[PDB]
Formats: sequence, C-alpha cells, structure tokens
Amino acid sequence: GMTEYKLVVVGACGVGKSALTIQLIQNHFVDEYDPTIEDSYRKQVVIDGETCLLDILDTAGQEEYSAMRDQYMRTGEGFLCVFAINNTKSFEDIHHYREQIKRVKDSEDVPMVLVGNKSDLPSRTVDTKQAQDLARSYGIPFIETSAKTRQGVDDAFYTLVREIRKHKE
Ligand SMILES: *CCC(=O)N1C[C@H](C)N(c2nc(OC[C@@]34CCCN3C[C@H](F)C4)nc3c(F)c(-c4ccc(F)c5sc(N)c(C#N)c45)c(C(F)(F)F)cc23)C[C@H]1C
Ligand SMILES: Nc1nc2c(ncn2[C@@H]2O[C@H](COP(=O)(O)OP(=O)(O)O)[C@@H](O)[C@H]2O)c(=O)[nH]1
Ligand SMILES: [Mg+2]
Repeated sequence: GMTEYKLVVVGACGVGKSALTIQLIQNHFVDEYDPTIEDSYRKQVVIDGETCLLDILDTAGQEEYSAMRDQYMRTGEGFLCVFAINNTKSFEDIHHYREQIKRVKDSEDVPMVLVGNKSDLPSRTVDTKQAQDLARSYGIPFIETSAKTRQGVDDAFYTLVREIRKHKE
C-alpha cells in the first residue's frame, strides 16, 4: 500500500529535536518541552507527488546502549542529525551521533541529513561554512532550519525522505 518512512531525529540537548518534529507534524512551535519526553510522530504527507506516511522518532531522555535500544535505532531508515547554530558543543557532538548510527546500521551508507537549527537567532557561534565542510566530509546534505519560523523545516525532513528513496535503488 502506502509507503512509510521511518525517520529518527537525534542530537544534543536543547538543539530543537522536539521543536522541529512538533512543528512539522503538529503545526506549531513549542517554547519549551521537557527533555525526557520521547514520542513517535506520524502524518500522511505528499512528497514529490507521492502520498506517504512519516513515522518520526523524536529521541529524548538518557543515553543508553541496551540491546533493545540499539535494535530500536536499527529500525530507523534515515536520521536527522541536529545541532543548534548558537551551541558549539552540540556541533562538536555530531561526530558521536554519526558513529552510533554507523555502528548499529553496520554501514557508512545510511540516509542522513545534517541540520543546523535556530537559524532565526542572531549571534550564532557555529560558522555555516564549517558545518558545510563537515557535511561534505560525510557526504550528506546540510540544511539550516528554524523550528520557530518553520524556515527550512519541511525541506530538511523531505530531503531525508529523498535520501531514503535513493538508498532503496
Ligand atoms: C536533553 C536530553 C536529550 O535530548 N538527549 C538526546 C538523547 C536522548 N541522548 C543521547 N545522548 C548521547 O550522548 C550524550 C553525550 C553527552 C554525554 C556523553 N555523551 C556522548 C557525547 F559526548 C554526547 N548520545 C545519544 C546517542 F548516540 C543516541 C543514538 C543515536 C544513534 C544510534 F544508532 C544509537 S544506538 C543507541 N543505543 C543510541 C543511544 N543512546 C543511539 C541517542 C538515541 F536516542 F538513541 F538516538 C541518544 C543519545 C541523551 C540527551 C543528550
Ligand atoms: N529561537 C529558536 N528557538 C528554538 C528553535 N528550536 C528550538 N528552540 C527552543 O530551544 C529550546 C530547546 O528545544 P527542544 O525542542 O526542547 O530541544 P531538544 O532537547 O533537542 O528536544 C526550547 O526552548 C525551544 O523553544 C529555533 O529554531 N529557534
Ligand atoms: Mg526533546
């Protein structure tokens, strides 16, 4: 029947994982959202003329490496790797998130998009060119977003869907 895309949103505390997912799926911006609340979000969408189902895990809570957690992340088809453009530590953590994706999927060829969120803010601390260079070194797209204004948000998620489609060929 209808194709379902299983996406996983990862990244450090406070980068906007929840805000991005709730904006895309529930059409509003949360000014704050408890960092322990983890949910799968679902919506039917049309992407490049294809009607499909998005099933998006907004990861939260604690870092942990039980076999069950590994296996749950293994079911993800594509990963949105989010940092905030005013949080250098969140950008420095991206390497770690990519390595865990590669470990559980046992592949360097996993659909992934690098997302620099909070683009609406002044006084960024992560240079866009440094982020582009990191994405270039991984061979993945890089997209700047604002969960607050929704600039780039749908583009970022739809780009990940397009990468999953491509990987299926
Ligand atoms: C504020 C709470 C929050 O939103 N968090 C995001 C997720 C839930 N957390 C998380 N944290 C880390 O690393 C945190 C940190 C800082 C302390 C030391 N440690 C290492 C680095 F320094 C950064 N890492 C996470 C993950 F790697 C993953 C994850 C991603 C892909 C993957 F295939 C697997 S398999 C598996 N098990 C895990 C785990 N854990 C991953 C995840 C995810 F939810 F599973 F996707 C979360 C990670 C806690 C805080 C930051
Ligand atoms: N200005 C601005 N604030 C944001 C944006 N995305 C998230 N936030 C805020 O940043 C804080 C952390 O966001 P949250 O989604 O909880 O981050 P998470 O821990 O990664 O899930 C919250 O106060 C959000 O309202 C954004 O794009 N712009
Ligand atoms: Mg959250």
